Amino acid sequence: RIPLQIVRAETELSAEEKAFLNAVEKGDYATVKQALQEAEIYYNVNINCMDPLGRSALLIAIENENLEIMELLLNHSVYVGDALLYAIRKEVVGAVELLLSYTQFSEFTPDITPIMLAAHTNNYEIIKLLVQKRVTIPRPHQIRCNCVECVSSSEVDSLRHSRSRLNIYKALASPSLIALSSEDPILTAFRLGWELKELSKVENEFKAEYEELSQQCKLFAKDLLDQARSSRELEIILNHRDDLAKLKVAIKYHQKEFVAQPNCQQLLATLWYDGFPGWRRKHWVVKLLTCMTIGFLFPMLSIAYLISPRSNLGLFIKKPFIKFICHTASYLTFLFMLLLASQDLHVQGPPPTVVEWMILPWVLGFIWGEIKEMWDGGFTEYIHDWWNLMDFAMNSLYLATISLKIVAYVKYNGSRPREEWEMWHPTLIAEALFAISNILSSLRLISLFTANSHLGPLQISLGRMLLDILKFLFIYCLVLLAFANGLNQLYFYYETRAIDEPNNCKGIRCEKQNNAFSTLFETLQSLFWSVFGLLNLYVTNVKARHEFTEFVGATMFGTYNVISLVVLLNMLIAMMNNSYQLIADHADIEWKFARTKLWMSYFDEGGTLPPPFNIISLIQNQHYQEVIRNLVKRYVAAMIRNSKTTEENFKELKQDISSFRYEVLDLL
Amino acid sequence: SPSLIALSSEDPILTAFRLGWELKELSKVENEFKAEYEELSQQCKLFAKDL
Amino acid sequence: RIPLQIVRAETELSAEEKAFLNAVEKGDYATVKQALQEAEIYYNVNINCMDPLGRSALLIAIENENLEIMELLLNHSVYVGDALLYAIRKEVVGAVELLLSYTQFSEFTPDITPIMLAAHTNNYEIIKLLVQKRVTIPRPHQIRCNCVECVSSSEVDSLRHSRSRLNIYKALASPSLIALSSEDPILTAFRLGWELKELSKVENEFKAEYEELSQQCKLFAKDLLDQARSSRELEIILNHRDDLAKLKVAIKYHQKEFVAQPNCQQLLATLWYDGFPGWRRKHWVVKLLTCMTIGFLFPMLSIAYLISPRSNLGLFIKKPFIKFICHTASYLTFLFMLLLASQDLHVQGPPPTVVEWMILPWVLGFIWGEIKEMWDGGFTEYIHDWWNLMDFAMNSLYLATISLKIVAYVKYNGSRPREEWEMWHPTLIAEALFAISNILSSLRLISLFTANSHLGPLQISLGRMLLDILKFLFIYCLVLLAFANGLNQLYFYYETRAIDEPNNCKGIRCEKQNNAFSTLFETLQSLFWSVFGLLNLYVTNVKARHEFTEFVGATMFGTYNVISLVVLLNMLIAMMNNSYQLIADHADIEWKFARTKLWMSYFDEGGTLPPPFNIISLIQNQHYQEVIRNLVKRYVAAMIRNSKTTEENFKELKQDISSFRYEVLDLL
Ligand SMILES: CC(C)CCC[C@@H](C)[C@H]1CC[C@H]2[C@@H]3CC=C4C[C@@H](OC(=O)CCC(=O)O)CC[C@]4(C)[C@H]3CC[C@]12C
Ligand SMILES: CC(C)CCC[C@@H](C)[C@H]1CC[C@H]2[C@@H]3CC=C4C[C@@H](OC(=O)CCC(=O)O)CC[C@]4(C)[C@H]3CC[C@]12C
Ligand SMILES: Cn1c(=O)n(CCCO)c(=O)c2c1nc(Oc1cccc(Cl)c1)n2Cc1ccc(Cl)cc1
Ligand SMILES: Cn1c(=O)n(CCCO)c(=O)c2c1nc(Oc1cccc(Cl)c1)n2Cc1ccc(Cl)cc1
Ligand SMILES: [Ca+2]
Ligand SMILES: [Ca+2]
Ligand SMILES: [Zn+2]
Ligand SMILES: [Zn+2]
Repeated sequence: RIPLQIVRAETELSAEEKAFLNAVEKGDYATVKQALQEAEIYYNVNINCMDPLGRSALLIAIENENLEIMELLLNHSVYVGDALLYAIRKEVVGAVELLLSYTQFSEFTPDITPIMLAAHTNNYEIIKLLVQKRVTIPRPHQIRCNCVECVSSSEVDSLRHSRSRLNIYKALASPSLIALSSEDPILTAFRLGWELKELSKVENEFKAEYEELSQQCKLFAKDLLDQARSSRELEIILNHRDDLAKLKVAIKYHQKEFVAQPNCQQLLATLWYDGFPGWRRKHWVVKLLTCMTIGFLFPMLSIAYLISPRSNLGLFIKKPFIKFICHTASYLTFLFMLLLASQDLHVQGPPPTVVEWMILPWVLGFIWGEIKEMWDGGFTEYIHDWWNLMDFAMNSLYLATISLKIVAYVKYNGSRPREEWEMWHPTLIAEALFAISNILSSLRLISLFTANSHLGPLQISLGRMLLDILKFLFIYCLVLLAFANGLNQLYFYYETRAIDEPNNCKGIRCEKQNNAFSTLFETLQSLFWSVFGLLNLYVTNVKARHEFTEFVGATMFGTYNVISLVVLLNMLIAMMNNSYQLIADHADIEWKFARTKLWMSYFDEGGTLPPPFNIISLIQNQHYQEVIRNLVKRYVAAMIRNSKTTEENFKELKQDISSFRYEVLDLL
Repeated sequence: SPSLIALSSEDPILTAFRLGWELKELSKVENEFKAEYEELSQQCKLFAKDL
Repeated sequence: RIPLQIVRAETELSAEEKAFLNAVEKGDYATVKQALQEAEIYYNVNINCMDPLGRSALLIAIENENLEIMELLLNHSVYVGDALLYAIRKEVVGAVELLLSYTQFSEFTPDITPIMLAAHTNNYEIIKLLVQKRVTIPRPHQIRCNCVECVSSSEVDSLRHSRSRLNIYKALASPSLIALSSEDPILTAFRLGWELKELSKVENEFKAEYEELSQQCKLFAKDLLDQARSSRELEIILNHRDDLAKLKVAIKYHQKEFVAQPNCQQLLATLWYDGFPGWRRKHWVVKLLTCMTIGFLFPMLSIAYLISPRSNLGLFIKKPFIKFICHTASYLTFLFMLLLASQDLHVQGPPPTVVEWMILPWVLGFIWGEIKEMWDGGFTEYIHDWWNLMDFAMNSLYLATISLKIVAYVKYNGSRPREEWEMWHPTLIAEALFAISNILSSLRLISLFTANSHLGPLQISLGRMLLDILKFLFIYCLVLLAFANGLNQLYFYYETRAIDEPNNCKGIRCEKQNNAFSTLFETLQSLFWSVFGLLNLYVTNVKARHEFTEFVGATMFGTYNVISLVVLLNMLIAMMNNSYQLIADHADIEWKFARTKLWMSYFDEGGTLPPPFNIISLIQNQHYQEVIRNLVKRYVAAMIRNSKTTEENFKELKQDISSFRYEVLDLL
């Protein structure tokens, strides 16, 4: 048997103290009033007594939404400490106003204040009631603040400090508290969400709560935008300056839902097709023919802009869709010339051919455009693209190609056959660099999948799965290096000279593979190519009759195969499946954000000419304020409607019925 | 509206068919509001199936 | 503009007919009574008038659970047609009893009867009330009935006949209607679920409804078993004869949930470990050592059973777990001898060796056991196993091996080297058949994964994914045959003799592959081996300088590769993923059903000795009835509790409040 008793005992209620609490719970006004009047004379009942759940009479009255009994208790001067917090959490309008007009256990932490709790509940009525007075919320310090107060509070009590900061940010991120008491709710939501995301990054713990607060602020901004009812209002909102200034601010703060708003996208599309008014309703063949015709005429449009920008053709290229088509056509012609560039080879450092002479201005235009973007946009914007890295690599490789071509031209004159050229001859290195540059240039077309409806979200999904690929890369590389070390340690004794080989060819790229694991570099390459099955098995064989050594090397190779293919590759497939399922829900919003960035990149005057042709306030604030007031009214009404459209509800219904019953019985 | 088609419509089935077809075409044409037109068309199709 | 009007018009209510209906809806008893009394004198209000929704006054009263107004309307002799059906569907006790004691539009089909609708609602109170009278439900005919009435009804109105049959089976499959008015609820549920599954198979349409009705019956049987509270009751239930007779009947009807009942499994486990009382609580090492010791002593136990079955060792093998261990050990020794059988080869038809002489009695025992199982169990039970197919194949291959060995022994005496033997020499065919038999025998161990907790559900999952594999097999084979036909048609002109080959070797199994597509059989094999990458590319090359033909053949081969690998194999992976996710929820129940079948296979006296040693009522009904009565009471109480633990509820609350309000106002 296990005896069961009360380990942590408390003070039990008296027989009367229990009858009085039961009367309060049942809502019988007459008996509660009689008990209150009798307590003043006889002092037999403690009006502040708790219950087995810790609730006093006032807390019971508040929880039952019994305003009459509550007010009766207040008129008898019962203990009221922290009752306002319970009234605010209960989200009952009557309790606050009643209570507003006037160390025990508490369900609320000491740092909770009435306005902070009201902001936590996100109840517009109670928040407005509290803001009607003079209430304040403490300002949180910097995310990486190092003042004496912050470090002192962190060292004295880290839990209390973290809880207080989280409560403050929960209060500030309240959509209702931003709807009121905020000059610019949209900008406030943007910057508050950004700061909450930064806190989520910094705070390893409480990361989920800061993430959800930031997401809540983002959704509040998106809903405020949703309340717009006319194009005039939407233009006023997006063009406000603290064109499309506020849209640019939203893009800066990574407000993807706000940018992907259907009305925002519709306005951006009307700006995107400046020239064509009816591009929305056209057939596939008509659109394709128009795109082909505009692309084939890109040199004409560029020349017209160069000569006279003010004409039917001079300013026709400044239109965003037309400019995009011209740049894409220019890049396509550049790639076509790159393909044609491989259609006498014994000359050491030959002069550039006609195709190379045509290619050169495109490379110069690419470099000039990159440096112009760096000079104009800035440094942080240039490095935030993450596509400028490939552009920088292409430009550097092209510059190295040109330098090596010049070196080979001015250092060699004779025509020696390539068979006897040096391994590190300048022409060979230049050609290798040019080939790598061609690969990168042709691969640069991936960034244009954003402009397409069918290819955009797919590109987003593949880009976000590249992160899982990168994560798997580390473990694969560790395994690869481990087995490379083992195989090299085992096999480096039997290294053979190239002369001994049947065709004077040494390594794994010969017709008969040999010396697969003789050196660490060759071992790494061999383990790489065994992933694709191009490494033959006999490479695990040695000329000496060391069958144990051969078997051990073969077993190492087989274990590497088993891991890298059976275990690691299937785990990679599983990770990709999970990540793609996770990111399939938000593909459209991310794609629309990326496409908005692409479209806005073509809104600027600078960079109008594609290569190689590039080398040749009070009233506005008042309008914004009135639009914001209308949006806030509409948002508040809509959210109240949505919330209107628990066991405590049934408890309140029972309380109302019982109070009515007791009143009727007393009257009769 | 399924109720507004149940009333004030000579042939509710044909009305639902053609209205759903037109809503699908609008969903194609209207790049934005695509989900709403898709759900309206699906609602008309379900109304025909329930009839 | 689109004019909107009422296409299908109706008869509008009068001003009074609307006020009277509104009074009925609000529950005002006094005004309804006054209107009813005034209608008898003035005949100004039609008491049977409908509303815009088609409901009459009685239907409104029933829908609001207003028994007083309902009874008032009944006392005034209002139209009552089909009101009982609405009362039953509403699941209100008062309406039925009231109505029970006493071609317009209807929400119920003409074939619906009060008892049928009550059974559809599965409401025990109303079903019991209706069964208290003399009510009947029509008997559905055979699933494949061909009588004149069935075909006449099907031809006259297929929709009506199908609807009537489905309604009847919905009525009969009611758990409450089976709890009452059924001699044996468990057997009734088993056979009714089986018949519903058969109907689901036969009825291509309405398949989902019959499937869910069958599943509902299965769950009802499982819940009835769940209500058992002691081992005596469970034994009485499982041992009832219309041992473990009812358990066998459940297994016959594929009642997987009933068999996988935790109490059923616990009883089956206590039977399974007859010898060991405390096998449940033992360490892994102890269990493994005990299993090894029992397995290594299987010949001793078999001999002891053969000599004296009545001894500490004679009857120790009749225990189910011990018998299973002995049979498994016997099969393992047989496989060990098969492995040893490959440790002078020029003799044509040699006498069997010592290992073959030891193998022979095991084969004879296998054949004798198979034919004994066929003779005892029957034919349908033998073919329902689906594992007896592999056993039959093994036995046939072994018999063919023995026949060919005898033929080669009695037809050849000389010792000729194998190099110059005939292609179809009897010894070679016998050896090939024996090797195939060895493969099948070793693969037969898959069926023992059922006995294991970790390997059982995995085997179930793999077996159920074999169905998706089989489905994909048809499309793969169609593609394979198509491309084989194309490649053979293209390449059969350049067929070359084996002499012309460098090593006199023709086909794809040579060191230098040749004639890959010369014949249809070889083309099929080549397309098979290209799936695994073992077909080299140069097989698409011909000696003649027909570069167009070579390119076309290479393109056909490449398209076959693309389909079969990129498209078909990934689609197979996707199908397997979906099927495995689908069947992962029910893996445990299916595994427990399979393991119960395996355990019960070792409960019988027959087949006790493994190879090769096999070749050397009223009171029971009363107890079952009382147990079933207790189970039905408990099940009814539990299901009512579960159901107790809609907008119509709020409508009823409003109706009650309004009726109380009107009564109080009238009284005051
Ligand atoms: C696919 C293989 C054969 C290589 C093809 C090389 C190029 C000819 C292809 C590859 C990617 C294609 C581009 C992919 C993305 C688009 C988006 C597309 O924009 C639209 O979808 C119309 C709606 C809009 O963008 O406003 C314009 C065509 C373009 C630039 C394509 C032009 C032709 C490209 C450059
Ligand atoms: C795995 C490779 C090395 C081939 C092994 C051949 C056999 C030695 C293995 C393969 C499958 C094994 C069997 C798989 C299933 C079981 C279930 C197992 O039963 C239990 O799990 C204990 C609980 C119970 O069954 O009552 C008894 C061992 C046995 C027969 C195993 C015995 C050893 C087997 C036959
Ligand atoms: C990692 N690996 C490997 O490198 N080689 C190459 C060796 C050089 O030829 C294997 O051949 C191999 C293998 N794994 C295997 O199958 C298992 C699966 C589970 C456990 C164990 Cl121990 C083995 N094999 C097959 C094999 C089974 C039994 C025997 Cl006796 C000998 C070979
Ligand atoms: C089905 N198939 C195939 O059988 N062979 C073997 C031919 C015999 O050597 C291919 O080489 C092949 C291929 N598919 C491909 O890539 C696409 C992808 C989409 C559309 C098209 Cl048209 C081609 N290639 C590569 C290739 C691309 C362009 C050119 Cl010009 C020539 C070869
Ligand atoms: Ca750039
Ligand atoms: Ca069998
Ligand atoms: Zn600070
Ligand atoms: Zn019939």
